[PDB]
Amino acid sequence: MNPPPPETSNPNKPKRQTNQLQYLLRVVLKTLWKHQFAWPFQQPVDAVKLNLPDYYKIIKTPMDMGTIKKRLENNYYWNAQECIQDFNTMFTNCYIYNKPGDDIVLMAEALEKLFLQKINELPT
Repeated sequence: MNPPPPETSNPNKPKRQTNQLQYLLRVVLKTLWKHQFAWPFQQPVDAVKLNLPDYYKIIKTPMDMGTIKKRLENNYYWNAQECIQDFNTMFTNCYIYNKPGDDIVLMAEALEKLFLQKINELPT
């Protein structure tokens, strides 16, 4: 069945709020979240509901935008790079599990293109 979702808080990790982290939530995450293709990426993959018996045999580092959103809201990220890495992991997992030309892969591709355009404008 499904694993616990990724951690979204770490009480032993200090917290800080920077312009880059704020931009990642209010601009990058929010724009992708509202995209027409966002829903499959808004929460952890549910292999039980979707009937994907080998998903968590193939994907050992799951990631999703619901987790990313909560991490940003909880100030889980100290470095902007941590958040960028999570988005990258989310897209890469989709490309690993699925096949070229699948609907979900085309959706990931569109979201990744938009992600790159938005992180291009990340403030200094």
